Amino acid sequence: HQDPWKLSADKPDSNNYYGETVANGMIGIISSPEPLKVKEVVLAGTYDIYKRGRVSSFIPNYNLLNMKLAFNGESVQTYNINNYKQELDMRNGAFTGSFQFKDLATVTYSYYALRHLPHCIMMVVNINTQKDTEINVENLLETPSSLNNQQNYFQNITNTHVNIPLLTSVAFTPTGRSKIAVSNTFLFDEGKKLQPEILHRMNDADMHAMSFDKKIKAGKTYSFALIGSLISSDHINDPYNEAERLTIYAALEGKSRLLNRHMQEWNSLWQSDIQVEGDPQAQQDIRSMLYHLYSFTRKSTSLSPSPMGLSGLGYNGHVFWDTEIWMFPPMLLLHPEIAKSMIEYRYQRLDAARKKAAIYGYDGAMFPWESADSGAEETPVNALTGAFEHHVTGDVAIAAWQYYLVTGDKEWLKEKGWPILKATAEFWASRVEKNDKGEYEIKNVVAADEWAENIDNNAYTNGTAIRNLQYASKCATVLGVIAPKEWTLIADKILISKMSNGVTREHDSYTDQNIKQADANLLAYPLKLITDKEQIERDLKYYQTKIPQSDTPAMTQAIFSLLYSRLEDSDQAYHWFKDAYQPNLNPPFRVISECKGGTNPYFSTGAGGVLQAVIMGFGGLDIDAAGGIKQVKSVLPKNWKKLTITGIGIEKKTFVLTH
Amino acid sequence: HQDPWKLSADKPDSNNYYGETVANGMIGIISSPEPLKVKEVVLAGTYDIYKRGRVSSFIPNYNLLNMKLAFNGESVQTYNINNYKQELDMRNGAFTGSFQFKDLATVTYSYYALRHLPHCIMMVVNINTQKDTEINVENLLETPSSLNNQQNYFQNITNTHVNIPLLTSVAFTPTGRSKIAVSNTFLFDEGKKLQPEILHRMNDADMHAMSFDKKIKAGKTYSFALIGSLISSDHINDPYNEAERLTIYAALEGKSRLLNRHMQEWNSLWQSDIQVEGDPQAQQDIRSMLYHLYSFTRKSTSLSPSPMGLSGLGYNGHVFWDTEIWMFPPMLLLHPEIAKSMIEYRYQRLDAARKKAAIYGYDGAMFPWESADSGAEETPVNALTGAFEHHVTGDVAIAAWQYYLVTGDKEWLKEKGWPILKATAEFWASRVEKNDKGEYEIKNVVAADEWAENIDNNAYTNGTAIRNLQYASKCATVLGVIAPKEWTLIADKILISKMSNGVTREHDSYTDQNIKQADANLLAYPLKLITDKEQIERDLKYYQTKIPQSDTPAMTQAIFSLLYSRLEDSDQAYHWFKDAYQPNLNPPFRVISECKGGTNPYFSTGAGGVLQAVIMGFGGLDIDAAGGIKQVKSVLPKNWKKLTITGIGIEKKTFVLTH
Ligand SMILES: OC[C@H]1O[C@@H](O)[C@H](O)[C@@H](O)[C@@H]1O
Ligand SMILES: OC[C@H]1O[C@@H](O)[C@H](O)[C@@H](O)[C@@H]1O
Ligand SMILES: OC[C@H]1O[C@@H](O)[C@H](O)[C@@H](O)[C@@H]1O
Ligand SMILES: OC[C@H]1O[C@@H](O)[C@H](O)[C@@H](O)[C@@H]1O
Ligand SMILES: OC[C@H]1O[C@@H](O)[C@H](O)[C@@H](O)[C@@H]1O
Ligand SMILES: OC[C@H]1O[C@@H](O)[C@H](O)[C@@H](O)[C@@H]1O
Ligand SMILES: OC[C@H]1O[C@@H](O)[C@H](O)[C@@H](O)[C@@H]1O
Ligand SMILES: OC[C@H]1O[C@@H](O)[C@H](O)[C@@H](O)[C@@H]1O
Repeated sequence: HQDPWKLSADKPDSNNYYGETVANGMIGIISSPEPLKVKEVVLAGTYDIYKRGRVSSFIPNYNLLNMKLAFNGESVQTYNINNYKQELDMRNGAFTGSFQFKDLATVTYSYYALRHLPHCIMMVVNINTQKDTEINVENLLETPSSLNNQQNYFQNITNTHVNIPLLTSVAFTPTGRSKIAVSNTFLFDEGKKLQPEILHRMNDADMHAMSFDKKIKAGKTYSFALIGSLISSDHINDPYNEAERLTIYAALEGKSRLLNRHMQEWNSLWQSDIQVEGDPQAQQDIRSMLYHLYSFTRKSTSLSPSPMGLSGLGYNGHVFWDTEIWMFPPMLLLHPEIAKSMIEYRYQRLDAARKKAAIYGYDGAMFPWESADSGAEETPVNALTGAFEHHVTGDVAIAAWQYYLVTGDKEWLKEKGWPILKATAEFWASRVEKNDKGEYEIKNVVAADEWAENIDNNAYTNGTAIRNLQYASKCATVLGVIAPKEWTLIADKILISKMSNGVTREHDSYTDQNIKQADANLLAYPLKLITDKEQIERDLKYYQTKIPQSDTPAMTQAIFSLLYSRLEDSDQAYHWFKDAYQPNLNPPFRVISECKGGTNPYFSTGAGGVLQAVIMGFGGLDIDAAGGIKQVKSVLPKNWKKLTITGIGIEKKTFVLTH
Repeated sequence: HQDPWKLSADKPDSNNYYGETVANGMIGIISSPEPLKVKEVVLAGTYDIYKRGRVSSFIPNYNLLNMKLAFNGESVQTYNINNYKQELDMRNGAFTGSFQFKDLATVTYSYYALRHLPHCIMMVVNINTQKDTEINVENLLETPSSLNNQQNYFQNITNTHVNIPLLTSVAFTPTGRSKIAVSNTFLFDEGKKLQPEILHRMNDADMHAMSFDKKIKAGKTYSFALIGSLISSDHINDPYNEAERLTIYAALEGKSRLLNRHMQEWNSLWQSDIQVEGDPQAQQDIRSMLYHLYSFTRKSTSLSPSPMGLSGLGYNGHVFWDTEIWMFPPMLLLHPEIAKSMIEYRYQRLDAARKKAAIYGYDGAMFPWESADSGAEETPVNALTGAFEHHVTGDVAIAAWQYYLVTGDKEWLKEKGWPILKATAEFWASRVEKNDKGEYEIKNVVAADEWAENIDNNAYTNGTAIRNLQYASKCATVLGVIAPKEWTLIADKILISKMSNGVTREHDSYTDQNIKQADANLLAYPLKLITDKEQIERDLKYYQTKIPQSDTPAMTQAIFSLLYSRLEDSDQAYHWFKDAYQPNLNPPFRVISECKGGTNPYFSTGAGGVLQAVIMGFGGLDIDAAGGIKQVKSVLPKNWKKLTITGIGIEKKTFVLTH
């Protein structure tokens, strides 16, 4: 089970099973332990009021791949198959099931969220017979309980060459905010005259199906494909016609051309890769982290991932600083065009951030704690983070400036970076309060350590305000503009306080409380406001035992690992690397939960932090304040013989590290 | 586990658990293996388009009793309790859970579908402490995914004596057909000044909750109650205000008065009972059958049970001949007022039956195969039974006439029985076709053996038409009316054919096919068209091996048992009695599934048939063609020392049988 490219499960156990995801940054499909079914389907960019939080959410969507297979009238079930295996191929995001049905046939099915067609899915089914058999195949479109006012359609699209039978459903999200359309077809090798007749049944209010029979002689292979398109009024004004048009398009492109384009795009993503010699488990784990970030993002868009990507409804599909600080940095180094989409998400929502600032009595752009379609605040009102956790504005500024440092794109800086940096600096200049000593305070926030609520001069928050004001001032200089001199005066006098032991104080009421996650240590990395190696170490020593084992998210130990790598402490760096994600794993595919022993995968934020521990920690790679990627001193774990990181920076550099 | 009044489960196993129901004929509550939760709640008389069949259905309703209990901030779960037990007291329909929480407290909770208040539920919680503890109690109103457009309200109803905090939700069934309201309150012993403060939280789109804290010193008992009312626009024009009014009413009646009235009505139901000496398991099983029929019916209404009563959404909550032929006869003998409600259901729907007859080209009243609110046909269109299984009309006629035979109520016969019998006879007179030999045929039906579709002269169907025409003619005579002479001419010449071996032929295309269920044998019982004991036996011999073990419902073996009891064959009668339901049981409460090895309890139809095998078979009790209840020759199982049946007929007679 240490294949560096494949995650395998023998005999999926439904009593202890956490499905894996295939995704193209638009659709995510989460696996079921049941053969030829999927557990959940999530469409990016589609939000409505639904369950948790009384705010906008991702919506469970059509399980559009669900199929029933029968052999001589006998229904295929978990209980009557043997040698049942599931496998995720991380090279091309193919999820494959395979099983034996009694003495009759071997079945393999592979499905894909097509990498080049954001709204298109395909499953390919292969049946290899050991005896004569007749198969009955049904594809079911069940309207999930999350949707309403469904309509169930079926028609034949014909010409002299084809009969494309379309199984289509149209339905609405809970408040009617979004119309969803799904359209499926079967694709056959044998052509119009010989293909099976397709029947349509509408027997339930919430389910219709298309089906066919096929006789297969012993010792033959019969293959067919299911192609589906899934799209909403959030993506296109006429989703009903666009879904049918897409499925017709995909059917006439054909399986080979679809899979070839899919493969080409996945091959391109994997030109940026991390290779570890001497630790097959670490190699597979790091590949899974890269695979999930690649699956949950999309170049050339304005999409940004939630903390759980497209693996489900975690945190309602909202966008948080989880993107800017956790998932963005490793993507910026490996695939700057992915990072570009992530900051494009914020650029597009700058006006909503300006509106939030004005509603809360500030200047400039105040990015929301949680973002969705509009860019307005989406945090549940019972969470004080929505009203008071302000560092997100500085986190957006830091990511914008880092995008420019890595790419050197001055055209992007003028059009997009500077609008963000100027407006977010104006926010901080309005947010600070000057005290009698001429110092600047940021009073009454929720800390990055969210267990500290309505406190003053949070270390991380104050650090992000310093960086936002500094980076905005540097950006103005690149563009030949005079930044307001107040930005530098404020940045230079924002309070960052020490306790009597010389340790960075987390906030003005902090002595020795347990903390939820890294806060003061984030001043060392990522902010690099703390560079003195003795201060870094004093802060690690005091805070590293302040994070409890229970109910603490994977937003701490990866930072500890990276900081110990930078201190050239191999044993401590490796201890914290393992602790960052191995206690958070769920079977059978080693997906990552939010907290130690958690059961809510896949926490893409966690993967992003660990990938920083590997690339910026073990690999020593760093965003140079002057521009570009540089390498600082680092160590490898004892047991790692070689670390190879490919496709780094705009020059696509390979870095090799050894002992 | 052979308590004659109680069904007990130690350590409910959620991997193999079928919940038990408490019901008052209006609300059913199905148990969860989880402490202080319920799995499903069903409201009678509320139908909308939903899931199965694309036709009207019962709707899963508010799980209104769901509570979260925490001890010193620690949440009570399956995993952290011990000595966890559940018990159904069949004497008063109380479902009780009990467990120990660590070293802190023993918890008991009992809930009730109040027998006298159709729309009111109550749960009583008792906490007995072994140490000082603080409890947090939350009652959750989660809008189920079956409902939409919910509103979540909370208010205090106050006067100088009370503060009644009401937690209310209002929502709609899928198409908007029905508005549902639920309103809950906590009832405290200690009075207005000392009762806990109630908080209200609205943190989710589909859930709000009310909660309180309570400090309890070691070695104390703290008790409180949750009262809820659940009602729809199918029951009252203003369900929102009626639900709050009911909960206020129940709160000011108080727990003692509510439970006293509940107990009095259950005591009255159990004045009709079946006592078996020498077989504790049979005694408990037969009590469970009586308990479910009593729970799933209601005197003084026009309610009729579905095949699954209020145990869930089985057969969409529709009414079938399952009432008239299966659940009605044992209720007519034990509690004629229950049977009166069952036939009132049909009387109220006579106009819809007349409309169905006219749409399908017949005269009189054509009762639908499946009935719900209107009395129009509700069968899914893909089931040919809706269009072609016509015997239901004769089944309604037979139950109407039996109601008069048992009660002798000539006023009821004039007002209700005769309208039914006249209209259903007019239907059959229009339904038959006279052939060249002067015989009457009933062509192109689905048989009671539903595996025989679109066949001619079904034995059971033709028998029901004969009885309907005969009973209508007898009814006319009681009322001094001349029935059309054609009814008797047709009844006397409707075809019932024999095969060469002298066995009653199931239909004109029948030779030796497997059959789904009893059909030709129903001519012996219940129709009593076949009285010759050699003919009864010839028919049992030929057909008893024609019902497969798999996918055959519990509508056969109870008839075989009864017929063998009437033939004074104790071994065969007892064989078929056990086979009728023991292979259909689900743990841990021995609920009854539809088919052998099935997993869809509770099949109330099955219980009704078995209760006939016990009362009319072992007890020999019979509806006399001339009026009243008579006793015919019968036998007991070898191992039954005594069978006592109480409350029989309008004279409330006790029958005792021994060897
Ligand atoms: O349908 C898609 C196919 O169309 C043909 O016209 C092209 O020659 C193929 O290269 C292509 O794969
Ligand atoms: O992942 C979403 C959010 O989860 C919370 O547990 C953390 O405290 C936040 O830093 C994070 O943004
Ligand atoms: O979504 C509401 C809140 O959920 C909490 O669990 C997280 O710690 C917050 O970051 C988030 O804002
Ligand atoms: O430790 C986990 C807890 O952290 C808090 O900051 C959040 O507000 C809670 O929603 C969460 O359950
Ligand atoms: O609230 C209900 C109670 O009301 C009192 O007025 C009566 O005396 C009691 O008999 C009754 O149980
Ligand atoms: O219980 C509902 C229906 O179920 C079917 O299995 C039986 O064939 C019918 O006789 C019955 O009315
Ligand atoms: O509800 C549709 C049909 O379901 C079938 O399973 C039953 O055998 C029929 O009696 C019923 O009419
Ligand atoms: O034997 C069970 C089968 O009986 C048939 O009469 C019904 O139409 C089917 O719905 C059912 O599954």
